[PDB]
Amino acid sequence: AERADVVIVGAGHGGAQAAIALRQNGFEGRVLVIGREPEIPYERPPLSKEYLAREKTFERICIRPAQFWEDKAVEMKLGAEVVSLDPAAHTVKLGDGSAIEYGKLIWATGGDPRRLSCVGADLAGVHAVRTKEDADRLMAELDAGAKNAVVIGGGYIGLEAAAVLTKFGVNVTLLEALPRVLARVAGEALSEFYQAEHRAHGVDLRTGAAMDCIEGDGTKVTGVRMQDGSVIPADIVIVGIGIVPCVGALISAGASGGNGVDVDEFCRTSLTDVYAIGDCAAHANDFADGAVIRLESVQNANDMATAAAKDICGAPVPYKATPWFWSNQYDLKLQTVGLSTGHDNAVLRGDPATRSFSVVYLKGGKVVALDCVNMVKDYVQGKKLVEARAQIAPEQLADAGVPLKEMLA
Ligand SMILES: Cc1cc2nc3c(=O)[nH]c(=O)nc-3n(C[C@H](O)[C@H](O)[C@H](O)COP(=O)(O)OP(=O)(O)OC[C@H]3O[C@@H](n4cnc5c(N)ncnc54)[C@H](O)[C@@H]3O)c2cc1C
Repeated sequence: AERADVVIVGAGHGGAQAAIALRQNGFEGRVLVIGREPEIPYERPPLSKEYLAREKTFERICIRPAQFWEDKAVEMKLGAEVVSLDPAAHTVKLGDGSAIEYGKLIWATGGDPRRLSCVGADLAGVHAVRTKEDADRLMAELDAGAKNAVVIGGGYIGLEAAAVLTKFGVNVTLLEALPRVLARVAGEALSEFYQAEHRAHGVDLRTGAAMDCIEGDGTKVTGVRMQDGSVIPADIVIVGIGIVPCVGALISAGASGGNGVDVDEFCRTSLTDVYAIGDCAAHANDFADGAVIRLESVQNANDMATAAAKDICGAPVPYKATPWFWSNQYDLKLQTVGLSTGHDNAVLRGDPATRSFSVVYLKGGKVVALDCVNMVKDYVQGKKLVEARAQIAPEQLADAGVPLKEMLA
């Protein structure tokens, strides 16, 4: 029976970083990663940014070069997926029926997009832009002359995808069910800014737009059936709504968790010797006042990968890192630190008209988050304020003429 000391399932950010972290902390056993995609670990943020826009090759988005994995003795079974697991037998079953045995297991499977077809079948070219493969198809379809795109969801991915699509000179309609874009991740100051910016770039942006399902001709997408129930014609649909954690096999095996899979501060699930990291793993977060949340970011994947590995190496260090995020749309470079969710005050810092400003978020008089559009100084210094839970007057924060670092006691 094929067996590894550590088996990593998923070869994305979590998986790759998990393997890197293992070796960097001196792990010497066999390390095997099983990833359902055919290519070596590559970065996902480019899929709605520089890669989709053909400013980077595939080589320049790879997490590590091919030779690195050879050097670090990281074995990889690509184009293979774990279909189930037996936590008792410490065993994993693959899509071809074969079984691999593990000492420790790291579940880094991320999530998958919602299926939104009117008649339930897969449609070209409906894209979540979550794989290199999918991005490549969208790119090919654009070359071949597809010109009417409908983006579903006003989250970061949706906006980014919309933005790069306008660079291709095609028609872009964005649909947001909520009263504003970014409603789940930022305040109204940011929303207004991005809505205004996108519209100025030719995007037909529609809020309170509730969608039913995606129409096709049996082979390809032709429109988006709304709930009202008009149809918007489309030859391209971008699905940018909440993903579903690829967690099924864990739940089936008895792992606890309502939203993905639950893990402690060492990224351990309720099943012995199995960890979960990245998009699929829910965790109690200090910057969310103890609530068990499921962050979907590179920072989070990186940091959970580290904690799982350190624990596996026998030198555990809790996952206590400060959450951060970024979004690149047009010439707008957003950098976010902390979690704004549940803020009671959002202080505008600078002038949105200059397209370089910050929003400082507070809760109960304490700084909890920053959104920084082309404002790296505020982002860098703001981290300290977020970590300090700094109690600074809004009247002080709002003065862009004073550096944030000067404000803390
Ligand atoms: C278009 C796009 C843009 C993004 N931009 C940003 C950004 O700008 N900044 C930021 O912080 N975050 C961004 N993100 C989010 C970030 O990429 C994710 O948080 C990160 O990928 C999570 O790491 P992960 O390992 O948990 O999931 P992933 O990196 O997605 O890796 C999961 C891998 O596991 C594989 N898998 C699934 N099921 C199985 C199975 N059963 N067996 C084996 N393998 C399996 C999948 O094929 C996938 O390759 C973006 C995401 C997308 C989709």
